[PDB]
Amino acid sequence: CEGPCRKVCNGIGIGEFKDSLSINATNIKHFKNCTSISGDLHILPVAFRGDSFTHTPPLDPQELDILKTVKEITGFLLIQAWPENRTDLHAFENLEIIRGRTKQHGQFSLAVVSLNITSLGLRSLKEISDGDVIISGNKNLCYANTINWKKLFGTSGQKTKIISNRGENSCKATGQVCHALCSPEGCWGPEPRDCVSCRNVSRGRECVDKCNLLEGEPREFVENSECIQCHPECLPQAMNITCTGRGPDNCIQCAHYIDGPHCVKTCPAGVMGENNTLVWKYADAGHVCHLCHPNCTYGCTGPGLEGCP
Ligand SMILES: *[C@@H]1O[C@H](CO)[C@@H](O[C@@H]2O[C@H](CO)[C@@H](O[C@@H]3O[C@H](CO)[C@@H](O)[C@H](O)[C@@H]3O)[C@H](O)[C@H]2NC(C)=O)[C@H](O)[C@H]1NC(C)=O
Ligand SMILES: *[C@@H]1O[C@H](CO)[C@@H](O)[C@H](O)[C@H]1NC(C)=O
Ligand SMILES: *[C@@H]1O[C@H](CO)[C@@H](O)[C@H](O)[C@H]1NC(C)=O
Repeated sequence: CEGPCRKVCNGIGIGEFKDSLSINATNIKHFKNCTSISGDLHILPVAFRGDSFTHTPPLDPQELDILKTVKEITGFLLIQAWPENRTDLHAFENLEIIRGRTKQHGQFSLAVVSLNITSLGLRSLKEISDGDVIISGNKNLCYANTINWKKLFGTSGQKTKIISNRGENSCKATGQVCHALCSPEGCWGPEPRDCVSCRNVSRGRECVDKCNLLEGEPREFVENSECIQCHPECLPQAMNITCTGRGPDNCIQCAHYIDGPHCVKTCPAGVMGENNTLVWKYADAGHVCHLCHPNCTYGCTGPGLEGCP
């Protein structure tokens, strides 16, 4: 189900969250397993102080991790407070898209103000469909200058206000710069898994120097600059590559047996065929699979009736 299944939850101010100022200790659990937010998210200081007027205890920082399943927010994301023990927004490390159909002050779709974080860490963020971005007053925040926000924007006129964060020179002098394996499009943090996009190729969500084409385990092939694992029936080749693509039909050399174009662990024994009959096969000396005698309804080890005594 592509990780967590698609679960749409209401934003702050709608439905079960009507008349709520902020994500807070009472309502955070109602975002459990949400993947899309129909509305806005607000995270304010009160969330972490507690609020006696609304019978709200202080929010436990660990529970912010409940937001790790959020992939989409259709409105805006406003973060004006964050736990002191958290150097980034890894709660939102899986957020992919902010659509910005509603905007703070009718302007901003992402706003990150007055935090102590040292990086943003929105490592999955790829699109801010509409609305401006504001990142200001984050006195320890680096890396924000490196993003080419145009790669995320999809509307004319979108703009960033990135100001009063840690100084550029200061960030460079303390080594807070994009990893060498990042492309020039910038980064969300110092790690190779924080790149907006890769210099060379990626493996999962990490940027790397090269796929395992001729050495290394497991062997891989390159699919649109991504390292994709080779099928395990493909025998690794000391000289050659091992695959031309995915599946057991794209091996250079099969590892166990050969059923036509398929490399396979064991010759088929009972699979379904084109007919009211099951397909039974056996392996010869050269580990090629061959149909068994038709009268061999429970399989075979060699050709002929002798194969099914
Ligand atoms: C923290 O989150 C909780 C839950 O999301 C918020 O609690 C909600 O607070 C509002 C008032 O602030 C309550 O709304 C009122 O409900 C009554 C009774 O149904 C209704 O007659 C009023 O018209 C109004 O809608 C709501 O019941 C309450 N819900 C729960 C589950 O407690 C809380 O306010 C949030 N606090 C902060 C500081 O963000
Ligand atoms: C999502 O919810 C299911 C139960 O509804 C739970 O088993 C699973 O652990 C949850 N996902 C995470 C990441 O906790
Ligand atoms: C990765 O890309 C950089 C920049 O184009 C290049 O200098 C380097 O040789 C590349 N390495 C590999 C393994 O492709």
